[PDB]
Amino acid sequence: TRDQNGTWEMESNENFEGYMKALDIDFATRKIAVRLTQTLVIDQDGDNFKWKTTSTFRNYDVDFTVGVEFDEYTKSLDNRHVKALVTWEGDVLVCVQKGEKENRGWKKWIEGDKLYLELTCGDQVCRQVFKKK
Amino acid sequence: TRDQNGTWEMESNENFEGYMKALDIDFATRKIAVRLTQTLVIDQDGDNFKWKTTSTFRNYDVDFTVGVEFDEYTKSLDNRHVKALVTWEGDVLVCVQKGEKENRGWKKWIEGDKLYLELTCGDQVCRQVFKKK
Repeated sequence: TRDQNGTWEMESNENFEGYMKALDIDFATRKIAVRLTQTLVIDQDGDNFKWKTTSTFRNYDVDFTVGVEFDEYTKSLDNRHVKALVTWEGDVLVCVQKGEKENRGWKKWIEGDKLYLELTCGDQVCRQVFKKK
Repeated sequence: TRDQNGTWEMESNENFEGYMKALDIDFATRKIAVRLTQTLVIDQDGDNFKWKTTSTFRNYDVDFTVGVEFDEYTKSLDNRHVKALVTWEGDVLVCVQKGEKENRGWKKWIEGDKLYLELTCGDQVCRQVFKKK
C-alpha cells in the first residue's frame, strides 16, 4: 500500500548517531538527540503530503511522601545528589533541596485550572504555568 | 485545593535559562532545553505523590507533492539548504536531497502495521521503525 496516513510512534532507531555525525551535527546535541522518541503524524491526500514531527523525552519518575525526606539525583538536569524535603504550606507544596546549591527548591500550587511552579536556585527564579488537560 | 492530580500541559516557562545556568548546566544543552514543552502527569493519593514528566519538541512541518522538487531547510538537524525530490518506487516513497552532502536522502514504506524509514548520508545509514497508533 501507498497509503501512509496516520499517527506513527517510533519503536526503533538504529545508527541515528552515525547519520547525524555524517551531517556534522555537533557532539553535545547528538548526545541529547539519540535519547529522543519521535511521533509522526501524516496527512496524505493523493500525491500531497503534510506531516508533523514531535520529539519527546521521558524524564525521571519522582515519587515521595510529604514530610519524609528523600535522596534525589537530579539526572537530566544537573545530576547532583540532593536531600529533598516536601511539606505543605497551606495549599502550597514546598520542597527544599539540601545540597551544594544554596536556596535550591521549588513551590507548587493550584489557582483555577492552572498549576503554578516556581523553581529557585541561588538568586534565580524560574516560573512555569501548566493548564489542565 | 491540595488536589494536584491530573495531566498538566506547560503553557509558560520564564527564566528557565537563568535557573539552568545557576545549576551550571552547560551551554549547548541549555540551548535545546529552553525549546522544550513539558507535560506532567501527577498521581496523588493522600500525601503520596508519583509523577511522570515528558519533554517534547515540535519539529518542522514539511509539506510537498510527489514529483515536484522543492527547497528544504533542514532546521533542527543540520540547517542546510537542499533541493528535495520525492518519487514513488512501487510502494516505496523515495526522496533525493540534492545539496552539499552526497548520497543524501531517505526511503519510506509500509509493511504491516509498521512504517519503515531509512535515512542516508554519505556511507552512513540510519534505520527507524514506527508502529501505528
